Formats: sequence, structure tokens, C-alpha cells
Amino acid sequence: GFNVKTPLLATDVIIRLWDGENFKGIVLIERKYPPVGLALPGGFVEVGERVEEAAAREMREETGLEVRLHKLMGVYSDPERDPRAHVVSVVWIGDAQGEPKAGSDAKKVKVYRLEEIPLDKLVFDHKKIILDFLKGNY
Amino acid sequence: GFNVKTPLLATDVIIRLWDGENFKGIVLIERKYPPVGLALPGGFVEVGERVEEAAAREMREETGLEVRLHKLMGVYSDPERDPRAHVVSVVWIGDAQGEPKAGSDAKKVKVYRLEEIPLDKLVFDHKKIILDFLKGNY
Repeated sequence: GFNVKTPLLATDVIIRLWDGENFKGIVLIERKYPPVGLALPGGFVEVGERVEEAAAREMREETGLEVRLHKLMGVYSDPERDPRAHVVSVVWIGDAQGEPKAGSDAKKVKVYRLEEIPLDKLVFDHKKIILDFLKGNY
Repeated sequence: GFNVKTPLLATDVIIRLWDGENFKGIVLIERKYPPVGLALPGGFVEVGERVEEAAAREMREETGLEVRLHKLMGVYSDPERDPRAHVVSVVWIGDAQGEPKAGSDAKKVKVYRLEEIPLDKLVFDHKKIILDFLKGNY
């Protein structure tokens, strides 16, 4: 077959949650598996699946939300960002209405005001990603 | 050994070539190996390597240019974009000065004015990518 190996591909989303025209903040997850801690919702892209499809799918599974992707925010690939293996993440910014419901790799799902995100409890490199988001560094 | 399979990760660059304040167009590659045709310079991302580093390495290797990445332009993941395997590409827009030159006769370098690119000769989904660039769809 094709004998080429590359980092694993995953996708995460910065979900801006809304209750009508009222901004509530973003949705973060309490990881249920190995890298335990607070983080953005996201998952691995399946072979044969478009990155945007994996993001929507991954959001349904973990947050129960129907997320409309708004913008490609960035691609994070520092070798040591994911303890499980070398994982490169395509990060999106999206929007959603409704009530979050945990599931899958997520043992807990919750909304955080952008001014109330406990940056130091974030796992992976999500603190850097979120800081980039808050600063408009994209 | 982390039994997770995802698409392969690659990165390509749209190189705006300059001769001083004079814009010359884009740097493309004429592939001799399948897919045979015109293509953006780029390659697979290696495990343990950052995407920006893979792009920089591929540019020096394929065009012999010292390219300064300028903008994350997009991520392309259509399942059929690459015939070899499901490959997802992180596309950047960069700039370079100087004269390019192939690192192998299998990859001849050519500079094209944006108005004279033979879109019909582009392989992979690079026609889609180049048009997105020209239309500013990013």
C-alpha cells in the first residue's frame, strides 16, 4: 500500500453559544478519557470524512449541539500538544443555539463566559488556542 | 500503539514570487510522477514536525526558495482530492524573493502570472485551491 506516515489529524471547535441574540460564552468539556481535564470539544477526523464534517459530527456527539462553522481559526501542530500521539488539530470557530448535553469522551459539558475561563485547568495546548481566540490572533 | 487511523496530513503553499516591488505571479510545479501535471509545491507533514516547518522544508526542497509564510489560507479535505490516499492539505499563502529551481528533474519549477495559469493542467484539487485564492475565498 501507501507507505507514508504523518501526524494524526483531529479537529476542535470554539463554540460560541447563543440564547437568541444573547451571547452566553463558549462551550468547554470535562475530558472523560486519558488526557483528563478541561478542554475544547473535538475529535479525530475519520478517513474519508471532510474536516468540517468531523467537526460537526464531533460536536453533536460530545455537546449534543448543532454547530454551524463560521471560520477556520488555526492549525496547531506543536509535537507535544497531545500526549496520546502527534496530533495536529484544525481549529474552527462556530455558533450554536440550544442546551449543551455531555456525551462520549465528555463526562461534563458546560458554558463559560469568556471572562470566566479557568485557563490553568485547560489540558493539551488549549490555553494557547483560547488565548489566541480571545486576542483575535487569527 | 494508539489504534486510531485518520487521513494523512500534507501542506501546500501558494508562493507569491517577487522581484523587488515587482510581483511576478505564482510558483508551480510540473510533476513527472503520477499524478502527472501542474501542481502547487508541497508535501506530506512528517511525524514530530510542525506544519509550518514541513511547508518551509518542502519549499526549499521543491523550489529552492526561502518562503515566508504569510497566511493560513485553508484546509482541503475532499475524500477524492488525492488519488493515492485520503490526504488533507493545510494550504498557506507565502512570499519569496530570488530565483527558484527544482530539487529534482522530476519536479520542474515554473513561474506563472496569475492571469496565465493553465487551470486545466492542474492536478489533485489544486484548481479548486487556486481559484479560491484568486477569488479571495479565505
